[PDB]
Amino acid sequence: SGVEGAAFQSRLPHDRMTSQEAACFPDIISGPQQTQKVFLFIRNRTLQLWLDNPKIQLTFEATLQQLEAPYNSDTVLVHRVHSYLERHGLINFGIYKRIKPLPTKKTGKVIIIGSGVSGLAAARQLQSFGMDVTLLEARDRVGGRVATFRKGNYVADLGAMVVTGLGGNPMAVVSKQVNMELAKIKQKCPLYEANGQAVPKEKDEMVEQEFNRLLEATSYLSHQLDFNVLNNKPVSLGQALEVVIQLQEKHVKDEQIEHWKKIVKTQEELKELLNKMVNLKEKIKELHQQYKEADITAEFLVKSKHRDLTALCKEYDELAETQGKLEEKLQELEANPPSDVYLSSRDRQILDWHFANLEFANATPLSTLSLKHWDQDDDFEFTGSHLTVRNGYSCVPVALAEGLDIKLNTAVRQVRYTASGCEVIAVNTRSTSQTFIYKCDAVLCTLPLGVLKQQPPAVQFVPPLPEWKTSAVQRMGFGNLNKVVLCFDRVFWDPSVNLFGHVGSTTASRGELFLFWNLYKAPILLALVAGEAAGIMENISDDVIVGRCLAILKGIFGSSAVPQPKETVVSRWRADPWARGSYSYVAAGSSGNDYDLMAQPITPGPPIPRLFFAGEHTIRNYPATVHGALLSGLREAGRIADQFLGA
Ligand SMILES: [C]C1=C([C])[C]=C2C(=[C]1)N([C][C]([O])[C]([O])[C]([O])[C]OP([O])(=O)OP([O])(=O)O[C][C]1O[C](N3[C]=NC4=C3N=[C]N=C4[N])[C]([O])[C]1[O])C1=NC(=O)[N]C(=O)C1=N2[C]([C][C]=O)C1=C(O[C]C2=C(F)N=[C][C]=[C]2)C(F)=[C]C(F)=[C]1
Repeated sequence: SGVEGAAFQSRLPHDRMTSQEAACFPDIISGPQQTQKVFLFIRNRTLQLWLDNPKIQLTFEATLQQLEAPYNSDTVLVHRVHSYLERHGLINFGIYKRIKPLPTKKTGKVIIIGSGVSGLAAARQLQSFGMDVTLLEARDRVGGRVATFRKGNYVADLGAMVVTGLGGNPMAVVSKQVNMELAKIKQKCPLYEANGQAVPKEKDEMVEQEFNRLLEATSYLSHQLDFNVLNNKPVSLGQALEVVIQLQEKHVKDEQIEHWKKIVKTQEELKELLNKMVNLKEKIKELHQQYKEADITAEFLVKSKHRDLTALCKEYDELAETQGKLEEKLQELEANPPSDVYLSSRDRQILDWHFANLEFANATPLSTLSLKHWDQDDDFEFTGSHLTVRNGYSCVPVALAEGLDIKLNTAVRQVRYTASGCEVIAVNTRSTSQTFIYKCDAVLCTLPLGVLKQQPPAVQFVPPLPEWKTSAVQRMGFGNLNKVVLCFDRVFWDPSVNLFGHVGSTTASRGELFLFWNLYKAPILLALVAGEAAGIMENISDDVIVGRCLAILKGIFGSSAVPQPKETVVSRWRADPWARGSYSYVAAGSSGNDYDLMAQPITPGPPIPRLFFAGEHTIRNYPATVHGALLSGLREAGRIADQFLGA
């Protein structure tokens, strides 16, 4: 349905109040049920009005005007609901035409560190709420871990580049507002072995289905058997994977043993049986000789010796009958061996390709992920097909930047917060002699976790952060993932496939250039560097890594089919001081709860909060994503406005 659809699109149950709404509307939860149903219709219809046309601000007046009777009659309640939705960024978020121009007198000074999606989303909220917002951004550009390369006809994203399902996804709103050109991804993904030979379909399917099996098995180990701590250490996904593969190999070796025992037993029965038939031939040779030696006792001696001879001959023909049913059991046993090994060398390499795919998805080696919690956010996936931003994901943050007071090339070095306000200190990256001091009432820190982890610190906090926050920083994972962009003047690959795989030759290097993407109008290929390879490869010059790309591609399509690229780009997210990695992951020994601790504001001791946190690493249910970063900016904007303008 329509207004039910709007609730779903807002990640809300269409037919009950959230706890958050119960808090803000206690008169509703404690009042009659009829009024609670009225409340929910107001909420859903208001969201529909916004979502049907997110390019313009949805005001209270226009909501009241578009409500049908009797709902447009409870004016006070309509306003209460509108105000709540707006404050929490469920309407009038993103970029839209303001009907009410911005208030000319501001209220409170907020410094936002970082002009990524989380910083931009919060800034637009706080500016709409009437506050004085200034963003300090170290790079010469907005977008942070959204980073679009453009040169000639080439456009390619070096950071984020995929919108997961639009159903429930706030990026669906931003897409409509900004005009992102999105394009659904075709799912076919052929694999090529390291010699460039295609992986046959049967081997592709066999290994993939086994991959699914192994992983489901780790999840049974974890969440049914509670195999989560071992020898006083938290178990990693990689560790569990090594364990379940070891058990499959044990099982294979056992069925092999059982089968060899069956072989041996059959051979032994034949040896014995042949010895017995041997002696029975010898016994018949003796009776057959006493049959030619042959009176009344002679006429009866032949009858008796024929009775004896042909009785031994029946013993012998019946034993050659067993001889046949046995060497017939033997022949098919030698012809039906169970698998010699669990994974052929090629089978193992292909399986390592699927592992690399998972290390791509989590941006970190599997041996680092928490076995128990690495996919704790699975239950929050959006519905619908995934898409890529054909026109470059920077269109989103660039659009969000319009009208904001953003100081680029401005690197924060120190953040001071007291019960009397805050001071942020920064340097000009083009002239690190030039220094700036920003006084403010509140700081919103959207520095990446990688920057927060940096030792010695890039940014110094005064007073230092509390142990519960720094130890959460210490526990959490911050991964890495890199891309090689190859721009050609001609298309030599299969244009109808968005993906194809290169099966690495070894486990340790399974993530090197393992997956190629074909996603754009023009001839562009992205090659991914995942897992252990991701950090190590940053130490390779551009030209050499491109050469390795080209060698792979020449192996797949032929040496003369692959021309020299006209333009190349190589991400190095770990070495980037403004990222120091790509995005968080749930490290073994961490959990979603660390994401909640990351979101928690700091209050200087006896008082009111001064230092706030946003970014993909602060949102438990949507970490490591653009929409999660976005939502986190909206969340903190609500928290800060509640503090400085009143709930
Ligand atoms: C890196 C990366 C990559 C490479 C990729 C990707 C990513 C990443 N992702 C993630 C995102 O992006 C995130 O989450 C966001 O971005 C966040 O944001 P924030 O929070 O805001 O942060 P930033 O941005 O960084 O910001 C901050 C700021 O700050 C600053 N600074 C620093 N330092 C300093 C400063 N300032 C001042 N001072 C100082 N000192 C900086 O600069 C900044 O600005 C993503 N996401 C999403 O959503 N999507 C996508 O797509 C993405 N990605 C990926 C990964 C994984 O896997 C993904 C995917 O994949 C896709 C693909 C690719 F990429 N390629 C090819 C093919 C495919 C998927 F599918 C999904 C997902 F989910 C993800």
